[PDB]
Amino acid sequence: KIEEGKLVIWINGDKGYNGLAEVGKKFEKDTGIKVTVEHPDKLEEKFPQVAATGDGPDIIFWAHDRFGGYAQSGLLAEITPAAAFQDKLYPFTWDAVRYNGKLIAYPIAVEALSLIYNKDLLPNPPKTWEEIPALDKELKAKGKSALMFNLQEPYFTWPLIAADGGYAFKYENGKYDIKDVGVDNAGAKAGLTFLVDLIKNKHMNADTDYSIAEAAFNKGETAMTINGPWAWSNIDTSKVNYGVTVLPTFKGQPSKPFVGVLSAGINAASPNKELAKEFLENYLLTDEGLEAVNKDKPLGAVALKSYEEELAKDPRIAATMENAQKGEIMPNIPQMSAFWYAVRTAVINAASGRQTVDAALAAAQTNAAADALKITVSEMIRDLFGDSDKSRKLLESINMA
Ligand SMILES: OC[C@H]1O[C@H](O[C@H]2[C@H](O)[C@@H](O)[C@@H](O)O[C@@H]2CO)[C@H](O)[C@@H](O)[C@@H]1O
Repeated sequence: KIEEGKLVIWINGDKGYNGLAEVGKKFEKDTGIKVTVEHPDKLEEKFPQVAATGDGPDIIFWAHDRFGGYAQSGLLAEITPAAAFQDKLYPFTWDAVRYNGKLIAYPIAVEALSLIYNKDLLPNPPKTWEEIPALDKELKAKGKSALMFNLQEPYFTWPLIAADGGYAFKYENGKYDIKDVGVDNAGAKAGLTFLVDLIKNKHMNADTDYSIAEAAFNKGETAMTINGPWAWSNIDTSKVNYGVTVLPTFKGQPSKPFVGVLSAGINAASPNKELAKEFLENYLLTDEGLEAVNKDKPLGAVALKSYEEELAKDPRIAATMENAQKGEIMPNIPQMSAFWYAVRTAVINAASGRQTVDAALAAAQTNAAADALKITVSEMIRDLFGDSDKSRKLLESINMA
């Protein structure tokens, strides 16, 4: 199903995929082995669908939060870096791609959202979310807006929902409690309410997506946006005079973005596991490898110590790491995809006025908790009854669409 003797790589469309394809060319030049980089739509859903039938790319790139799930489903090969190779990347990046004791991906870079602002429209960007309504009125009088960011992906609204107490799964004593979901508590509700009120009072539009936000910021129509490192080179080319800074506070609490570690996994179905490791260890995770990708779209703070040090003085990366330190590294547990699906629905339904904030988050809490538990009890049934028809029939009924 997967062709032997070449490498197929999937990476998200906002990432430096042409830069990655140049690393693939260097590899073709040395080894004679061809490398095709693709950025399919809805990658993180596509990968488990094809990989489950034994198909898909040799290498999958995504933030580490989806990897525990892919690993629980048997879609990923355990990786085999030697100790010398492991020494080249920071310890906390290895930790993010460790699942049940096993390394399940190669860490590439640490990403967090920051506030991005146009210095010509707004020399002094707001410290607090609460100042945005008055700032938007001032800017509307000049034919501009205060803030636009992607409202269709809950990743972008999460920092605000988390500011006053929203959380995915409660983390204590080194473990996530999968029954303790923080999606409908008073702090989550307050943050989503603030966002919905911005929409109701006409300071933002519920339909705003990634491309709408990026164009408007890059063409100077809005004074602020919320985005990651991968967005910066488009802003460089647009010549807007921008700064990257700390997210505004909400109720005097820091915004708490969920932090991702962009990682590369090897497909368990892949007949090229050795070729894949040669590429990632010896071509991509080198100074020259990461530079080709970073020069395409910035990676953030990369996992490779040698090249991290080279980019450490960039104020935009310092701001990134200042926001990351206020937030938290996402869990990689298999229950994360349940969390994200439930919160996506809540934000879109609350924003568009289809449900109240209270109803939207009540149902997201219920759905997230129920789906997490279905993941949990599935693994338990397999431990009890093995890989068997009995356990297959229990699981089909338990996870019934
Ligand atoms: O919106 C939920 C979504 O958040 C994160 O996805 C990010 C990704 O980590 C970033 O690299 C960037 O590309 O934007 C994505 C959001 O559009 C989680 O990694 C992802 O699993 C989750 O569904």
